[PDB]
Formats: sequence, structure tokens, C-alpha cells
Amino acid sequence: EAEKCTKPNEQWTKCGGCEGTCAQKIVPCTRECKPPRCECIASAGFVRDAQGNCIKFEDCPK
Repeated sequence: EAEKCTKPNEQWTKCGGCEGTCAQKIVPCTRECKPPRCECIASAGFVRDAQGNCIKFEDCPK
């Protein structure tokens, strides 16, 4: 209910900062969040690729 971005994955988020990976949907972070802006969404199922590219989880290697 907040697709105000362009390319897939990168979607609007009210709290940026840290995210998830192909091994940790949620990464610990004493900080809080980055200002509202287009970015990845771990709470949805998106992870960060070694190429620093946010991609769905099913888009991971074997």
C-alpha cells in the first residue's frame, strides 16, 4: 500500500537504515532508522545481494 518508488524491490519505507540478507531477514542494530525514503524492505522478504542490490529472497543462489 506504498509503492511510490520506481524499480521493484526498492519501495517506500518510513524507516530505513539497516535491512536483512539471504541469511538474516532482520539484522540487529542499536540505531533506529533512516529518514523516510525509497529503499529495501526486509519485513516483506527482500534481501541484500553481495552486489549491494536489494532483491527478493527467492532470487538467492542455491
